[PDB]
This record gives sequence, structure tokens and C-alpha cells, in this order.
Amino acid sequence: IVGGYTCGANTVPYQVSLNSGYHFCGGSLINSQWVVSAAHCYKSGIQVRLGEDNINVVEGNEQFISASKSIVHPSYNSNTLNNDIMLIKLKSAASLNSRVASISLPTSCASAGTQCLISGWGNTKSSGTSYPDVLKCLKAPILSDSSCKSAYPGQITSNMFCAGYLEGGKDSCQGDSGGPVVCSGKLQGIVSWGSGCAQKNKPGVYTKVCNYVSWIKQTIASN
Ligand SMILES: *[O-]C1=C(C2=[C][C]=[C][C]=[C]2)[C]=C(O[C])[C]=C1C1=[C]C2=[C]C(C([N])=[N+])=[C][C]=C2[N]1
Ligand SMILES: [Ca+2]
Ligand SMILES: [Cl-]
Repeated sequence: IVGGYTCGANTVPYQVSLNSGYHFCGGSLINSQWVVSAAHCYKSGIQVRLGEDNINVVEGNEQFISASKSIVHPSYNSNTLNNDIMLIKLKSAASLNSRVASISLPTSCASAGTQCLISGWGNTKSSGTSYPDVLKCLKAPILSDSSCKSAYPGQITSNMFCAGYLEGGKDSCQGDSGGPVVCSGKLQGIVSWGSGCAQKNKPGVYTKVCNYVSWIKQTIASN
């Protein structure tokens, strides 16, 4: 997260870190045995880490659970990143409390102007790599579709939305991929891509979760 602030230990209880010997992506806990992340974060050997703040220190509240299976959306396209969403089932259920909790799925899509919270342990520099130890947060608005399409002409599908600041300076970045975009207490987006990080006129692009709620529900229901 570039231009963000320190969230504070466990203030974002649904945030998870996907780890394969190091943190490579974020994710959101939607129920005690399922996490939602981005399809481009897929790999084998994933350990889901819940209740984290400082990812390099065990401080208490952490639950490390291995992934039992990862379900990348069948229509995921790695070239366009359309349908960039993945579900991970946990080997055992997590213990939920106030430090580890699930986030609700939306009932409706959000509208431009809605203010959301984006979090993660991704890079904090737009020009260079600086990865933090603790979780960073950023409050950003969802942009209108015209502004999004005008910034990324021909690359935005109906399963994507832009959120951020056209003036540059504040944005999500690599290491944040797979994590949450929560608005009014509902998971509305998944950190997916962008051109560089925090560049002017190049907002972040997120997977539009409201378009996948029935898919998520049906898939969990059958696995
Ligand atoms: O997400 C990501 C990855 C990545 C690939 C495969 C597994 C995990 C992570 C790699 C990468 O370097 C090639 C860059 C990203 C990445 C860039 C970026 C930018 C923005 C933005 N500008 N808002 C958001 C998210 C990401 N992810
Ligand atoms: Ca820790
Ligand atoms: Cl277009």
C-alpha cells in the first residue's frame, strides 16, 4: 500500500496473508473454512495466516492453517485478468473472535463515490521495493466507469472496477494482490492489478465481487 497508514494490530480481522515461506498475497476470510483471494495468486504449498499484524514476528493471535484446496474461477484469463478470483478451502476451520472474523459478501454492487478500505503487506513505494512488517491501510473511493475506462481503454471488463486517486500517491501495489476492498462492511473488491503503483491517472483495478456472489455460494455449497 503506497500512501496508506498503519492499520493497528487486528483492526482488520478478516485480512489473511497467503504464505509459501514468505508473504506473496493477501486474501479475505468469508467463513471459518473459506478464504477468497485472486486467481493470479494461485500456487501449491499455501499456508493461510490469520490474525496477523507483524508478519515476521509471532505476537499472539495468529492461526496458521494449510489450504486443503484452491479453486481458481474456471473462466479466469491470465492475459486479461478477467475473473481474477479464487476460493481456498482451509484444512480445518479457524477459531473466530474479535481479532479473526469473516467479512460479509455484498447484496448489491457499490456505486462510484463509495469510500472503501484496502489493506495489505505489499510494497509501500511506487518507485522501488519497501515491504512493511505490519499491515497497512488505505481509504479510497470507487471511481466511475468512464474514468476507469478512460484510464485503461480496452482493458476493463464488467468484472472490474477502479478505485483510488487519479492524482497518484495513494494506491495498492504488489504484495497486496488478493486482498480486500471493503465498503460499508461488505467485501466489494479484490486487489487485482494496475500500471505501476500510485502513478498519476493509473488507478488500481479490482475484481468486482458482487458479480460472483452466486458463484462463490454455489461453489462452497458443493465442496
Ligand atoms: O500482484 C502482483 C504480482 C503477483 C503475481 C503472482 C503472484 C503474486 C503476486 C506480481 C507483480 O509483479 C509482476 C505485481 C503484482 C501487482 C501489481 C499491482 C499493482 C496494483 C496497483 N497499482 N493498484 C495492485 C496490485 C498489484 N499487484
Ligand atoms: Ca506475526
Ligand atoms: Cl473501452
